[PDB]
Amino acid sequence: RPNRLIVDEAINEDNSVVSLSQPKMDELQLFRGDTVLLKGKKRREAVCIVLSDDTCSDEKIRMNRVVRNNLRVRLGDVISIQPCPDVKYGKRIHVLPIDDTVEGITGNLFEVYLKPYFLEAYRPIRKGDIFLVRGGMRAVEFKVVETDPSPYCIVAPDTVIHCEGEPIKREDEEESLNEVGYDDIGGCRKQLAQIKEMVELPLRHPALFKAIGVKPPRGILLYGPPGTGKTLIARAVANETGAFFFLINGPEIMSKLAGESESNLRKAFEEAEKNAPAIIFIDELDAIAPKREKTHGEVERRIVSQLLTLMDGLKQRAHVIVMAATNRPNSIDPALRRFGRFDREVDIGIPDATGRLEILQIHTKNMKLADDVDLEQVANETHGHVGADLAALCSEAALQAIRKKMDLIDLETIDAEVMNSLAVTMDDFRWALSQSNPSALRETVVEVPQVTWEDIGGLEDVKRELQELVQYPVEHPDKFLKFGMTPSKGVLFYGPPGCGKTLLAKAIANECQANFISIKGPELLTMWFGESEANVREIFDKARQAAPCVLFFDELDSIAKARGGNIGDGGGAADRVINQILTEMDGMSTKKNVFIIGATNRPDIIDPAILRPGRLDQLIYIPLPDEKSRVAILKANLRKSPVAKDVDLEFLAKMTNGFSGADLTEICQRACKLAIRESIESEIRREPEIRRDHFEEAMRFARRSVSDNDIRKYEMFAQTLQQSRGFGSFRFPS
Amino acid sequence: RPNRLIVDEAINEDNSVVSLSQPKMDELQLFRGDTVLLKGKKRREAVCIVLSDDTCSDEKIRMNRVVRNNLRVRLGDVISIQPCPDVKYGKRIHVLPIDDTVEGITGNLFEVYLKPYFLEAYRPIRKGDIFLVRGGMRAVEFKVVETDPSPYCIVAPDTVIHCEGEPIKREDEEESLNEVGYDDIGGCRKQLAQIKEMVELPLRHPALFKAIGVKPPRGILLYGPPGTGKTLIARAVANETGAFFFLI
Ligand SMILES: Nc1ncnc2c1ncn2[C@@H]1O[C@H](COP(=O)(O)OP(=O)(O)OP(=O)(O)O)[C@@H](O)[C@H]1O
Ligand SMILES: Nc1ncnc2c1ncn2[C@@H]1O[C@H](COP(=O)(O)OP(=O)(O)O)[C@@H](O)[C@H]1O
Ligand SMILES: Nc1ncnc2c1ncn2[C@@H]1O[C@H](COP(=O)(O)OP(=O)(O)O)[C@@H](O)[C@H]1O
Ligand SMILES: [K+]
Ligand SMILES: [K+]
Ligand SMILES: [Mg+2]
Ligand SMILES: [Mg+2]
Repeated sequence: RPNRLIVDEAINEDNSVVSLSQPKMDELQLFRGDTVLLKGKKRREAVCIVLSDDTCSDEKIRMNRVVRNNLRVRLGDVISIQPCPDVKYGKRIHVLPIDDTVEGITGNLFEVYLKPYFLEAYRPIRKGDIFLVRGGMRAVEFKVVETDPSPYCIVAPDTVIHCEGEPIKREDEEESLNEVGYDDIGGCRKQLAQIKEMVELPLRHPALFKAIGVKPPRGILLYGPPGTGKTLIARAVANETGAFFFLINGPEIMSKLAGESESNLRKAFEEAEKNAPAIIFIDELDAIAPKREKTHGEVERRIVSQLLTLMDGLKQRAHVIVMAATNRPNSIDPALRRFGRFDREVDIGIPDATGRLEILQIHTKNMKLADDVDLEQVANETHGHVGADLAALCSEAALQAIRKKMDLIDLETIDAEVMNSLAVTMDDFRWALSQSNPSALRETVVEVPQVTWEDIGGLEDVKRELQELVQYPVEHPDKFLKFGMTPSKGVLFYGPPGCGKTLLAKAIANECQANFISIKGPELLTMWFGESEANVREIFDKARQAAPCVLFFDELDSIAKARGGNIGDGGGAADRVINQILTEMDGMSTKKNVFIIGATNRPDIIDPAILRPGRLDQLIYIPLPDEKSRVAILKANLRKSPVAKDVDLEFLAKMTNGFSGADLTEICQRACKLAIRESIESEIRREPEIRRDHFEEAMRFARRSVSDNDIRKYEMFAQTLQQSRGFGSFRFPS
Repeated sequence: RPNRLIVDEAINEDNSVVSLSQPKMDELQLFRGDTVLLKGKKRREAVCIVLSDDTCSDEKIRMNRVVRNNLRVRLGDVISIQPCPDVKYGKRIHVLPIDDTVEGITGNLFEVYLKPYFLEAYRPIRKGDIFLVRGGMRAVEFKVVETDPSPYCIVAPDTVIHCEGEPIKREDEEESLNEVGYDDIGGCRKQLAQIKEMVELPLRHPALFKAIGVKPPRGILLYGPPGTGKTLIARAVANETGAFFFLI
């Protein structure tokens, strides 16, 4: 039906633009830039202009938070189209701010909020419409009080907008439009989508679970390092679904004697029961319910048991979802993670560069920036930053922007024009990057890598084999069932140092857009020296929760070398950490699409048990890079560096016969550093590109890292493992 | 504007010397050793001689703790210049110590505190000026009670300074001038500068964070081995910014 649509979140941040689809417009006969009168629930309605985009489905309309709240509806609700009958332009339109959103800032609101928002933008306005505008490092809401030319109008440049004063009191059943929402979360698409899925039916459709009886998820546990926005995500979900958000703070619960703690837990659960669909959020769950063995007080044990029995009592269809955030997935009572109490677990995790960019764009939307703030350069060099680190960085830059113009124009309830006249310059961000101190620097990176097959030259057979083991079971799961045969879940790269094993693993992960986890030799040696091989389990857990994933074990022979050679020190090839890796590999399913890649420069000293079937059964030799791979190395290292066009990198890759990838990396690490040095000397004497002479000067110090004997040994190993037997003449008779 | 400056900490420990910059003096037409009448907040004012130094910026004036407290202002505040119209020398100038800063030490204060401080040093004096002097392994404050030749004067060698007795009670809204400050901290430039940065906007500009909404630092943790003056540094920052220091 043309008068029945479903609400979705708007991609853009436009105040009064709704996105639809061309097939929907086909049955509506509407233009690209016309206006319609959308009628919402509770008799309310608004006027908005439509837009065309292909992201939404045929019968889905995208609306932003402010227009969605104007219609008194939420995501997924039913909204008609009802095109507006072309109401003429407005004349006076009186608008006033809301008292709560204007408190603290006073002055003339025309040149700062009203005029820039209404400049060169014909935005429809109704009597009951309230609109939010971002400026002066704030988000302020304005409500229209009256409109002389009919209740509907369209803002014209000559319209004399009036703002007398006396801000209106906040209404009864209208919520703040800038507190929390899905658009306040940065790049948590997978996790936020998971939470939306688990939470949609229990809360948006409560009577369904009083009439069907299927058990919905009752306990969701958000876990991840601190500062990743778990509380923010829970608040956003509760606000968007409209369910009553009850917040339980771990420290606040545990700061109240030995009485009121239990009373407060019980009262929170009863209040959530008495108040319709609700989300109970228990922030810092490990403060309330840690491992009951490590507790050394009776009241703590009673707190944990009371939480357990409250969670068990929330097995009925009371429409109360209990959410909990912890930084300790393994330091909360295991009895909480059982079925019926906290069944679902969501790992928030570190934001990637895209997520960091999204968070930075969210935190800087109200702030007036400059033109030089890239906001993507910082997002690429904020490694190890959780969203809280990024918020701290943004606030630090903004504060230093205020620390440069601090007492020039006095900020004595201060005027709006001076507030709007601020700017943050990119060098402030580059300053804060050196004063950042990321919290999650020492955290396992789980991200789809940016290495593609372009960054790798040659290795055509290796690329083919890798995509046979990874790309086929992922992108063609129809096979491996028709033929009834599981994909191999592991491969062992072997070859000389510096030949692209890491890049091959990253590129195969990126081709399937799979997560990539790298476990380097120092980490295996850390587990071996400290006898903390139990952490191997955790690594595989991270791989399983991040599926599809490539779990890469670089220099898998590190422990074997640390023990000596092939024998080692008296003992055999088995060690505790590689034994744990074997155990964890046997415990995977091949249906998780977790692929293990081990790399070793010394396949001779590797434990043979890891080469057995059901393990890294395929061995791939990664040889010394051929000339095409050398050209790729040179191009990849030289990209991001201004290099002269006359350099014959193809020629450069011809006498680098037995050179490894690290050899050419050092070749530019020297030529390009000579260029830097020449720049500095010429700048000293005076006060653009890596020339051919720089590359000749660097090649004058070119040495092969891997000797001929080592290459001979690698070739011998490859022969004895790949030359097979004399079965090349086999043929079925007739 | 010639009548709008920003306060900074004084490099030297001189009691009544303020440091400025030559470009600032260019628009003021003042000599190297002349006197000016600096007017502070809350209607208070004092008289002081200026000095030239290149460390401060063009529009920054350096003042020490005692003269800054005489103007009822703190670091970074707005102070005008208003050069003094060359008031003649004083005649009697009666000064008396404050009761709290003199308790425990008694006797004649002329040869120990007054005369050495006023010997070969023409220091301007106002009626409301209170000045601190270091001697006898102590730091003692003296407040002027009266001045016969106009409220402003300049101390002359032949001036008969009078100290009768009866020390004045400590006033209501005036703090002790020798408790804690930035000049009581030794060689913590980096750390003290960091703390000043994080603390300046939240405390000196409170209404800014009721009108902008950017999150300022709410928790600062000073850590280091014992005896490094963390409590001293915190007390100094609180005293200099004027915010209420609550000690737990
Ligand atoms: N085939 C290749 N394609 C792209 N880059 C390569 C290739 N071979 C080597 N390199 C270059 O080698 C450098 C790093 O080598 P890499 O980490 O892949 O080696 P490796 O085979 O894992 O050996 P090692 O264990 O000795 O570090 C990078 O500069 C990379 O560009
Ligand atoms: N994913 C995110 N997107 C946007 N902002 C974030 C994100 N994560 C953290 N922040 C910022 O960090 C601040 C604190 O995050 P917080 O909710 O305490 O983390 P957690 O929920 O993991 O304890 C929030 O005010 C928010 O502004
Ligand atoms: N950096 C410093 N500058 C000047 N005096 C100091 C300094 N550090 C310590 N002191 C002297 O040491 C005494 C005790 O220092 P204290 O404040 O207890 O150290 P902390 O603050 O680290 O506990 C103070 O009375 C002070 O006189
Ligand atoms: K929060
Ligand atoms: K102390
Ligand atoms: Mg939390
Ligand atoms: Mg490797």
